[PDB]
Amino acid sequence: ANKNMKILIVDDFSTMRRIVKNLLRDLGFNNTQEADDGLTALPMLKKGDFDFVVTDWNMPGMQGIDLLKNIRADEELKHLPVLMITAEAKREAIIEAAQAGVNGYIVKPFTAATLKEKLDKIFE
Ligand SMILES: [Mg+2]
Repeated sequence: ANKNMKILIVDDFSTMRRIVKNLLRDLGFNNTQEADDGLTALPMLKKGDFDFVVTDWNMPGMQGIDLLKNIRADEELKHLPVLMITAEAKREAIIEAAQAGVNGYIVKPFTAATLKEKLDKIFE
C-alpha cells in the first residue's frame, strides 16, 4: 500500500471529514483532499487523478451510492477503489452498495485500528 496515494474524503459534515483525515494521518496517509457532497466530489475526481475514495453514504446533494454509480459508469473513474462510511451496517443497504460496486464499508464511529483492517481488506 502506497502512502502517497491521492485520497478523496467525501462527507457533508466537515468535522467528520477532519476526523477521517487525522485517522489517515496516523496511518501514513497524508495525501488527502475533501469534498462535502458527491456533487462536489465528482468534478474533483473527474479532473484530479485520484487513487482512492472514502465517502459517506448519506449526503443531501448526491448520495454515496449515486457517486459510486457515477464513478462506476465513468470509463475514466471506474477503477477507483471506494470505501463507504455508514452509521450502522444494515444488511440491506450493504448488499445494495456491494451490487453498486463498492470495495468495502466501515461503520462509524470507527478508529484508526478498524480503518486499517478495512484498507488492507479492500486492497486485496
Ligand atoms: Mg452524511
